[PDB]
Amino acid sequence: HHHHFNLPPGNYKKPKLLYCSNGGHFLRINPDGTVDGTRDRSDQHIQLQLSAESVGEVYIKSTETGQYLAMDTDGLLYGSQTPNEECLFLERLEENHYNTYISKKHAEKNWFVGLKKNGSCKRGPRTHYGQKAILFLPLPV
Repeated sequence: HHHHFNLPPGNYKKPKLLYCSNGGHFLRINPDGTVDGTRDRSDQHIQLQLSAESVGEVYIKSTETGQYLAMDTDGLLYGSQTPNEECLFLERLEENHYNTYISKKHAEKNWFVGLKKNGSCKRGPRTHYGQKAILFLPLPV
């Protein structure tokens, strides 16, 4: 293991909005496969269904389009039509409150899912423990 194992509470029974405490944006997987953030709660591409593959390992899927959140070899988030190794994330509790998502494939490099204050996603190498960009709160839809 390259990381701790404090897990967040809550389950995967229903879809969620992944709210980023940094700028207040909700993670969005666009129909064209791009990933960013939006403050518009009415957006139809921010409803995400998480599922557990192994304890603490999850897929994050758009309920609207079926795409899986994934992080590519250069650290960019994208929407994948099919589940692959780039789609698995280590879901952990952070600062005794938030959920963080580390790329399983790049776990040794500490690459996280993160949103900047302007709504753009962070590239894996630019994320790290301690940032506000990596902190999320799963809100009901």
